[PDB]
Amino acid sequence: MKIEEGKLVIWINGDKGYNGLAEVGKKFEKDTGIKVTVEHPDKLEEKFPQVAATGDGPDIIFWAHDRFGGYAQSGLLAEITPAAAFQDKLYPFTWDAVRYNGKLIAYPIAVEALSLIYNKDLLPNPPKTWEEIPALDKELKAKGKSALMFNLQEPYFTWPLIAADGGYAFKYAAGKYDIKDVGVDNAGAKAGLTFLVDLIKNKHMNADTDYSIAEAAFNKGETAMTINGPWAWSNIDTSAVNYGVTVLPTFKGQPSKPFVGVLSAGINAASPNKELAKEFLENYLLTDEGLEAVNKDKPLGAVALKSYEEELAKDPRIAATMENAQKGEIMPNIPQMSAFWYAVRTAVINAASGRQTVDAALAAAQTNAARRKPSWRERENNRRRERRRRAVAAKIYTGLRAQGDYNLPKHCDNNEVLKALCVEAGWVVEEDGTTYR
Amino acid sequence: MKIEEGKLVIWINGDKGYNGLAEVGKKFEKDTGIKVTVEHPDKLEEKFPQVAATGDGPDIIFWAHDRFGGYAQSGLLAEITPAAAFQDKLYPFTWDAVRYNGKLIAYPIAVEALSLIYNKDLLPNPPKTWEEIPALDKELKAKGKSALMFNLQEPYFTWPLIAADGGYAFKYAAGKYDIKDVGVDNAGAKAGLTFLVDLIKNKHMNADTDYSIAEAAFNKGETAMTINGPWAWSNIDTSAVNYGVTVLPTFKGQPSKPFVGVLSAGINAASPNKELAKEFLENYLLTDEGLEAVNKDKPLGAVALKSYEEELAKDPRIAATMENAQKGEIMPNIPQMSAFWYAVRTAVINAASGRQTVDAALAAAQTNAARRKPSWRERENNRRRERRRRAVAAKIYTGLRAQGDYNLPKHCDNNEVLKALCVEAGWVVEEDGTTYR
DNA sequence: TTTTCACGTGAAAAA
DNA sequence: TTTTCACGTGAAAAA
Ligand SMILES: OC[C@H]1O[C@H](O[C@H]2[C@H](O)[C@@H](O)[C@@H](O)O[C@@H]2CO)[C@H](O)[C@@H](O)[C@@H]1O
Ligand SMILES: OC[C@H]1O[C@H](O[C@H]2[C@H](O)[C@@H](O)[C@@H](O)O[C@@H]2CO)[C@H](O)[C@@H](O)[C@@H]1O
Repeated sequence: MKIEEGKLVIWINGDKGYNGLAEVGKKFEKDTGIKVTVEHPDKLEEKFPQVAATGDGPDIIFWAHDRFGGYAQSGLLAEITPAAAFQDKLYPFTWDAVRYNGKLIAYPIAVEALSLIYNKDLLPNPPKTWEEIPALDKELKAKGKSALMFNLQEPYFTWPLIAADGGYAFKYAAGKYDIKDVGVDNAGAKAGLTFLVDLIKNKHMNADTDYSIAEAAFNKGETAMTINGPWAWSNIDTSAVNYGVTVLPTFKGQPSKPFVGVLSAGINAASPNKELAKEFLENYLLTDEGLEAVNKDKPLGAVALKSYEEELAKDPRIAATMENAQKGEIMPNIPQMSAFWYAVRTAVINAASGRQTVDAALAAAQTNAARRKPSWRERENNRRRERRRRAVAAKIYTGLRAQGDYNLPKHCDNNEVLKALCVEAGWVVEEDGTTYR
Repeated sequence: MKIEEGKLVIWINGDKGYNGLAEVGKKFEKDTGIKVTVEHPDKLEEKFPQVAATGDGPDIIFWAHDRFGGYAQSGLLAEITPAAAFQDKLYPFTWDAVRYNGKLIAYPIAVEALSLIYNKDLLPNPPKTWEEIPALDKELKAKGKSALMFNLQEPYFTWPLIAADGGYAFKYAAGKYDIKDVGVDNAGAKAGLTFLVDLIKNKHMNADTDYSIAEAAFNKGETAMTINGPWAWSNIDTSAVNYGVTVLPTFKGQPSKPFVGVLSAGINAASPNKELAKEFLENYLLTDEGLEAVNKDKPLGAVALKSYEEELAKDPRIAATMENAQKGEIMPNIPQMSAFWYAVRTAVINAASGRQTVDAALAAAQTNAARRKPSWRERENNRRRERRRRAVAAKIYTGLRAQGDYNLPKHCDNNEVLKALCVEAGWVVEEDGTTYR
């Protein structure tokens, strides 16, 4: 798709309140005559950098802030220039999450952290530690239930446990992240991922469990706990499950440390609707009534807007969300973040499946997360060097075939021309290429 | 994932009644003690042949019958051997859909055909012809609505119109499909795809419209018509939309000809639970109560089970589904069907997008849908040949470097060795490789 | 950092 | 059908 003057197209992930967001768009259209279409395509955070590089893609893209630095580094985002008055309405630290190289590159919407979600009827007293989950599962398995099910396909969900005893993504020092100091392969990271793999080995979890499988199992009353974010609460509300939201369990006596995301809205640099997008975000979405419409659809978490967060903070589930968030860390927004996430995703999936040992999976993840992506020009230099290497050899063989008079067959390969050349120069060449004088 | 004794795992597409099917699995568990897990992973029809070739995958896989011949040809499916008593319970033509090389390779469940779905309040008298939809849209756009929106990303939904004037997949003659006689590039197919592209060029449809975008627009009352199958009726019921289901429009005076699918359930050849899977399918799912539970979740269409279809056939929506199905054709189940579908998908997306002309897109689709996939042995033959060709050359250069005593630099490539060889044989080789005596 | 050669599949060609 | 060479990026090496 390409953006067109006079209409707004928004992309947002399918686990968020896109129907509530569309109601906001319908009000924007009611007051200004500008159509707003909300879409939730799959893998939007990978599609956006592919299409926006040439001016395609939506007017506005919603994702957690960790993806946005790479978008800005590629020039895909318009600089966000809210007046000081508007900036004041949002918590300072949410603006920090969307600051890249000194510029604001998105509007912050809401703060997301994972929490432990548990079925109060099956589990009145949720476990305080990861270590006691195996025995809790054994007791539940005898009732035809399980202890815990959560998405093992996305490393976001396993990261709180990997980070608990010391794993980290990029080390922060002297005011900046060191993209070369990755902590996915230290003792704490191994201890965390070993405990998860051990859960699978002992049949307390299944390696293939994904988002929809864990959500169905919890919301149908088949497992006593899951790990998820606020967006998941509305589907649990509609289910028959009486659930609670609480702090994640400790591991080796230390808090689980979820990576905290700030859902943010960036404006496509290629949009011809930049001013309409700013009006929609600042004056319709980032208002009490705006965030309420989206929040009523799927909870946003702790919104960046101070006036409405004063209402949402009253909610015990938000209090638990932010207890977990305080124990975690805000994600970096640096371009290297996507390479870090791909590396850890591969490591978790390969260790859970048994395709790699924990040490092997994390050793590769450390190397992959730190690997510098070759620039376009570096790839092009390499492409041209081999093109030229082939073109020089091809010219040599062309001239040998045309002037050699080598008594060759009608059809033969260049190895046979090379052989005839060798013998002409006084060499002997065996069938397998063994060559001597 | 791997199958394991005493447990049943089922894969079904996410637009079907998987919650209702899980209800049948829960009754199975109560009666026999066998746990049943229903999953709806993405792209399951592509994942299944990838994992089943090695013994992985689910116990049971649900898909339209057109995919199953390819699975059978690869040895992925157990032969289905129901007693005559049970075969008698399903319509003979549904069994024909799951017979491949003389053997039954799945249980038929239900017959699917696309119909025209229309908003009664927006459009009390739906159009009878494709040709009048442009002017209908113009009139509707003045009121802020649109005429028609349907999934343009999957060629299933566009095929009815492509086939209307004479497009076809594989020609049927003398009792067999001719895998080399593909009809995606004749005048009838060109005419139908041109009309569709013309719809986009005149702004009556959007090239990027997919399943969820079209579903949302119809169910929110923004478009007067959509094209979809029975599984979609349940979300329309829940909406505020008053809808009818009717015959697809004609094109150039001829009926739209949907490809008719038979939702079918195959048993993984690697499953250690083949007998339990037979019992689940024959005695729990393919009963009045089992199909009812699934149907109440998302309508199945015209079920293969005679006793329950006598009840369903009385729904005017099913009568319209079967009026469309009579005008269409049952899909082949031959292994080539997947190559046909990929080819047409690429043609529709490329023409709708403007990257290719309709003629250019359908020309490639014809060759693509007829292309014979090279065998494993053929690929390995080619791989080894190049391995061998490189090894011969490398041995030659190893011998020249070791015994040539050419005045070579410390580090140089094999082109520089070739050059020295040429000069020794009496040749002159310029920098770009131009070679002569 | 740049440089060499491996790698297996596609496009072109001859039959 | 088989055959040749192009193609660009990865593994290894030298610095
Ligand atoms: O799993 C890697 C993934 O983690 C985060 O994505 C979260 C997202 O922040 C949440 O809004 C929610 O949708 O769940 C996602 C995980 O499935 C990162 O934001 C993302 O970049 C990263 O790939
Ligand atoms: O679009 C190509 C696709 O068409 C059919 O898939 C249908 C399926 O039969 C229906 O049950 C429903 O789910 O919609 C699908 C289209 O998205 C073929 O059965 C399938 O093999 C083919 O790829």
